[PDB]
Amino acid sequence: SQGVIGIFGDYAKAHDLAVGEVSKLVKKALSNEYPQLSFRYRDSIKKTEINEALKKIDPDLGGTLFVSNSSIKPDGGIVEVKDDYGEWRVVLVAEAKHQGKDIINIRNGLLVGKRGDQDLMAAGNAIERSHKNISEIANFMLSESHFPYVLFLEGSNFLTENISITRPDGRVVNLEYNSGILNRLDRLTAANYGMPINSNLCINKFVNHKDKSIMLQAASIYTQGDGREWDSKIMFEIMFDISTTSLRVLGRDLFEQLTSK
Amino acid sequence: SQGVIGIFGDYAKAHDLAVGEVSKLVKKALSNEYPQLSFRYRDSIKKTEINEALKKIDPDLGGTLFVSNSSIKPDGGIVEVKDDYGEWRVVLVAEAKHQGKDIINIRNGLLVGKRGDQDLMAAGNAIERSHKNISEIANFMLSESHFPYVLFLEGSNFLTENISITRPDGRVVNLEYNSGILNRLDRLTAANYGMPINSNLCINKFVNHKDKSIMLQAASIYTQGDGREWDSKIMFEIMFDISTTSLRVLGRDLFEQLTSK
DNA sequence: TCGCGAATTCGCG
DNA sequence: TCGCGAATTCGCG
Repeated sequence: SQGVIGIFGDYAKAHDLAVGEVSKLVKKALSNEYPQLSFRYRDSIKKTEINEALKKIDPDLGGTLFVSNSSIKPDGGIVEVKDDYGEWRVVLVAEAKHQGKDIINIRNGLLVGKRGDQDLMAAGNAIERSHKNISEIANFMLSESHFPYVLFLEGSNFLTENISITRPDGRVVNLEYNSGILNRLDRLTAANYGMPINSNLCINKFVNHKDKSIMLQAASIYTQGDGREWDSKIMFEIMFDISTTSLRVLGRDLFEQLTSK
Repeated sequence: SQGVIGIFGDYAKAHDLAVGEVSKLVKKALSNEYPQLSFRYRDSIKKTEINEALKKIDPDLGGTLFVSNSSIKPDGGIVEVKDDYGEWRVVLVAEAKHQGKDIINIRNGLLVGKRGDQDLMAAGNAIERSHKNISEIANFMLSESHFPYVLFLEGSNFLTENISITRPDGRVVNLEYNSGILNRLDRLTAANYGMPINSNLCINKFVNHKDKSIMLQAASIYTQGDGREWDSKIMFEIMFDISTTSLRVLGRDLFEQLTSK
């Protein structure tokens, strides 16, 4: 906690702040540590923007739109920095998804399944939707050398450890973390090419195969491994980390703004 | 229709063959036009395979698995070719998704909405799930210079033209193709970087921004623009086209197998 | 067995 | 208004 970061995180903790509201708290923290640079927070990017960024890499890209005022709303919002050339650069994007009511059911006594008999519920695939926004922002940032997209997972479908929950009638039901009846965590790992979860993957890797070279944009996938609620303090700390990492990678475009002024 | 391709497509038409069954019909067609090369059809790729292909590009990739026997099943299956080095190369992957019951409701008389009153139903986002399999196969093929992934869309949520449907009580309800109450087509266009839909995008583009260079893997997104059922003949023709295009891009690795033998 | 997949209705600004 | 988003239950081999 470099100075105020400890003061800020406890404010998050004190209020149980959701993901969008923490991303705002980050904007304030950042502008309280970089008072020369200019930060803003959005709750939306409209497809036209993305398309126009796509077009500027190659003129054959970004030539589709079917709904004119179409947009994407990451429920954590976007935080940006104005660089030396008046352009706005994305420093943080974040999302928070929930899947798996199982721990609630078996924390109580409600049997599930078609015939009201099962302790566990066969996990679904809705979480795969999270791959779209990742592609949009990855396309939006196809000229950047960083990818400050952070996902925050919660629920019985993203366990990293074996947890046992006791129902009102004394019985300890047990969730096995690697059971393909509950765990959907593998449905997400395409997003960071099988690199580590709960990790800051913000700086883009450059790999190859032949006369090739290719940049990979990898989402930072964070999960609460015991099905518990996320602690808004650590959620803040993580987002602060990704965004400061983003500012590192942006350094060359930010020199004049924070050194000359 | 180069010879038998006309005979094959009419067989598809005659039987109203679904997507997986057409992909099989393609395997036969291909092996009937390239009798020296060896083709196979799968209905599954397990995560371990993907991970091992990922690892072979860069040793830091592909190091995650939480459910051991986890897999992806494209409902159109995968078609592959054995190259000169005994390795199996993917020549076709295909998926078929349906969203938007609207044309059925207003082809009949069933009013929808919470209070049984609406002619149209606010479209949902389930179709965004289709972005996961795309990432898996794109990662699987991160060493290839082609991406034979084809999506086939159907329903009132993927209209390209304005269509009017008449309900039993004489009334003509009208679907506007660019209404963001029905059209979800924009939720997919992240998958081919805003390049044209209903197009064969199989050969990978290579773009850049600075001292960079990057390969783009773009899904071929085909839609039935009038909410009608797909004609299994044209569905076959399209898949034949993508896969022959794939064989073009594979040419260098296939020479010995079809020329020496 | 275990594990992948369907796509849906409605709420919210 | 229009348009984006929640994630769920159960079926199938």
